[PDB]
Amino acid sequence: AWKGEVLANNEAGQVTSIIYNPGDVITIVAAGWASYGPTQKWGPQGDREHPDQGLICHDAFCGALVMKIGNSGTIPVNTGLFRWVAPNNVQGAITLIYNDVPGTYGNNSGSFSVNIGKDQS
Amino acid sequence: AWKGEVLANNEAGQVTSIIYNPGDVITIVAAGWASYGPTQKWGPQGDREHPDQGLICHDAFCGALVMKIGNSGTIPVNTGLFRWVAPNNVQGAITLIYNDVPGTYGNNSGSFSVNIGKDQS
Amino acid sequence: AWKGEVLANNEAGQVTSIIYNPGDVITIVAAGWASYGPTQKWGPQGDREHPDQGLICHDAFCGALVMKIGNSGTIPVNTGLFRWVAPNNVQGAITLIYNDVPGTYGNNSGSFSVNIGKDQS
Amino acid sequence: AWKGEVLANNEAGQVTSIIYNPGDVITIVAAGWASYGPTQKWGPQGDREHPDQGLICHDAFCGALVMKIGNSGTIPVNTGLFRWVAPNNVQGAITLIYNDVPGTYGNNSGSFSVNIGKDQS
Repeated sequence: AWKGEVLANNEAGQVTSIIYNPGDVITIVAAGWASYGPTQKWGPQGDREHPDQGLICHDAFCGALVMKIGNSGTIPVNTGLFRWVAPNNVQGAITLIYNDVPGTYGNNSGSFSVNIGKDQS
Repeated sequence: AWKGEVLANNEAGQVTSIIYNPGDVITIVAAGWASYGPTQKWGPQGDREHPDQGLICHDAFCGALVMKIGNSGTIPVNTGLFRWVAPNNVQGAITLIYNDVPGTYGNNSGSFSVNIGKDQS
Repeated sequence: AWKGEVLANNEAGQVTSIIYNPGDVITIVAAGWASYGPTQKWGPQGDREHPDQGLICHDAFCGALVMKIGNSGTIPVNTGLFRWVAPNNVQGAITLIYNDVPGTYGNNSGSFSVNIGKDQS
Repeated sequence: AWKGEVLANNEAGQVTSIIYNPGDVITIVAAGWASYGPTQKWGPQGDREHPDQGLICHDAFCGALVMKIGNSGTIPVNTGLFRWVAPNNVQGAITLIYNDVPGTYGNNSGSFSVNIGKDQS
């Protein structure tokens, strides 16, 4: 497995050591508190009242945990994925990233605590 | 494995199909939006700015997902648990409950979508 | 998980540390060589030639690996079970037993090595 | 997971849908009854008395289940493998084969029924 944290102020995210391979089934659980600027904080689902101003992942809220698998596009994680299989032609290293607008991460705060593991398949 | 809805306005909480037995490893993932009152909603982590006024679980925030296993006291689930094991002498049916004050549930809204699986042991 | 030996000469069988509970998925791998008398040895499938002169388990061959879960009747194991769910309402510690006629086990030699683990469910 | 048959009378052996990847843990269970010629049938451990007259796998008996993983040599499976990891740098598609002398597979009858799954990491 992989266990670690994902800094909200870190625009490259965390490249993990989970290589997602065709047919792999994975589980992710994410927890904690983060902000894209305000003194208030939101968890891994992000802020459902905030509008999308050019976020790296449009299918999730600002301040939400999202991921890339290899050189795929962003994919929402939020609180987690349970026994999840990826779509066709998606494979490689799982990278985790705070969902925010490129260029704006400098005042972010907090982090998410995240566990990833491969399940039986 | 079990998947189902935990309604925030359900004071007795949602009984699952999971009997937790000694030695079991389980993984929970919970997602969704709920309110204990206001028009604003919060996820399974609850509202970190709201006071504890007699919550059924003092170890989580108001509006957090929690649970009981058989006769146990409430245990925080929040966003979930990864490859988790119960304390010795904790066993029985998992009930999943919105963390709120007893007798205040009638105004509550929305729900959490929750996965529970047992993992390899 | 559990790993140990099942002696061919033991009528009482070997109690393991696996408690089978309802809904449990289990895997068993059995290996090795044993005899109920003759100078030849057979593996954990037993002897396909030989008649059932009063075997503790009538649905496996003589010399095959079998099991009880709790105080159940015998259940065939043979070379192993792969992500197997009990068809019944059956619960308790798995005991492993070499299938043979009671009283005759004095002729027997050898043993199987056996692994059991609970899979994800 | 994959479930299928390896024909004893098939020299090329059966290619599976399982692609072994770095860090994969796999479980295999094999069962059934096959001969390499004689009228007696032996299970996936094979015949422990029959001598080795030029076998594709020298580390299992004639009549035993063995396998290649991509470009590796033959590796013994026999009755199975429990939460098993592959040797340094072994990867690719898993093929299951009846261990025998390359040229003689026409003599054979019967088959092994086989399940392969990946386990948790």
